[PDB]
Amino acid sequence: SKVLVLKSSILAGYSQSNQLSDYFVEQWREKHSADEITVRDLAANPIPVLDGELVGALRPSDAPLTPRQQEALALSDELIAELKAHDVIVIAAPMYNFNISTQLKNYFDLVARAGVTFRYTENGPEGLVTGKKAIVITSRGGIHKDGPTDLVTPYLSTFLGFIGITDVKFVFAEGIAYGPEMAAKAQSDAKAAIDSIVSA
Amino acid sequence: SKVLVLKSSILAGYSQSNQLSDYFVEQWREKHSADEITVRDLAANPIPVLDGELVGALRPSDAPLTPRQQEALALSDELIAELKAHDVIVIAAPMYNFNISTQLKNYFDLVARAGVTFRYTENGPEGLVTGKKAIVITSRGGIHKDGPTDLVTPYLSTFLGFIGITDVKFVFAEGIAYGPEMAAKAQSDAKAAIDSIVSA
Ligand SMILES: Cc1cc2nc3c(=O)[nH]c(=O)nc-3n(C[C@H](O)[C@H](O)[C@H](O)COP(=O)(O)O)c2cc1C
Ligand SMILES: Cc1cc2nc3c(=O)[nH]c(=O)nc-3n(C[C@H](O)[C@H](O)[C@H](O)COP(=O)(O)O)c2cc1C
Repeated sequence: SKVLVLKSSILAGYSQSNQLSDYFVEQWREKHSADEITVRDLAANPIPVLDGELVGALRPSDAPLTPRQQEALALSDELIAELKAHDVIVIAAPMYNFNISTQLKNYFDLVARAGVTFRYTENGPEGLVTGKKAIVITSRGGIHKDGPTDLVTPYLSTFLGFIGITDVKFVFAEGIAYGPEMAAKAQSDAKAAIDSIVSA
Repeated sequence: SKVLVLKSSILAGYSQSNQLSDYFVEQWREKHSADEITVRDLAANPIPVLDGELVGALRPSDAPLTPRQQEALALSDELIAELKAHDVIVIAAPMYNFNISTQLKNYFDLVARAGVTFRYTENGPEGLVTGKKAIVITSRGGIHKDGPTDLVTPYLSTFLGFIGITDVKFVFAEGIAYGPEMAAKAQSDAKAAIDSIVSA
């Protein structure tokens, strides 16, 4: 198949989720070497903030668009085509201030578009990005998993399910802020979880 | 007292949460006319995205800061001083793509700072923005309240509680996307909720 890797950390080479994404990539190339892999780093190639002007680019219109709107529309179309073009979608979602990173959020805000990645319907909202497996690699400083301060995990499930990606496996790298021994254990635990997704 | 109003809609004068924030303001001036009121529109006066460079401004250091870091630090300090300087904090939090707006998020990402608005401690993390009443005015297109697709409400409670704002009252303006009759009912329901916060 084709694997999409989205990175969203603001910590570059020091990023725990990026080191895990990279590992994922190495393991996929090893086991499934026909497959092509695309990596988009939403920190190194930043998506603009959704503001009052750019939101108009995302609505179906025959009104003229400002230069920024045109650019934001073309960038929207490129992100969505890329997303639809891949089978396995890997999303690094570090938690910052109990949310995902703004770098990832801006990608979602350009990707969620009525009549393109979802559509309204007699029988509720329906997702149009179909037939995908998503793996979410989520790194955190503290320990949040299965608890009430983990809003990141239910939100990703909600947003991805919305646009049609309902097959999502979460990999967790938690306790990073406790120091290098805990960071190393997180990496080792998370790497075993990846190993079994890849070898399934 | 002193009332802080934060607006975060990208829809300007057409914004439901901004029309409610405005109403809040009129009612507070009416009942408590000694009080001063500050309004910061985080869409009209945008906070920058937290990236790899700006995050360094928010860590206590004696390393030289780049021009952007300096600017982001001064802007951080101005936002936090303002927040600490007010008694009642009103936050318009429209839901976009199951999250708050990026405009609000960027404010939070500059406001959440170790040793300034929170501090670590034997007995867990502890909030340093203390003694505040928060009112959150949250507008949505659909109907989410008390259900599993409402991640916005638990996240605001979590983030605000984290920095010490644990007294939070939510006002809801839902079903906006069903049209002007539902939008008008939402406004009327939300306005009664505000009336009883103000008159308490
Ligand atoms: C701006 C910022 C905010 C953070 N907020 C949280 C937080 O809400 N909860 C948490 O458990 N860790 C928090 N952390 C720690 C990160 O989740 C941890 O460093 C994680 O490894 C980040 O993923 P990454 O290294 O891929 O960037 C924060 C780190 C930064 C830089
Ligand atoms: C970019 C965008 C995304 C939206 N996503 C949601 C959504 O996730 N759920 C929802 O119920 N309504 C959604 N809406 C509808 C808004 O929540 C509704 O229009 C609300 O009134 C916005 O608050 P405001 O008018 O103050 O901007 C969205 C609107 C926009 C423009």
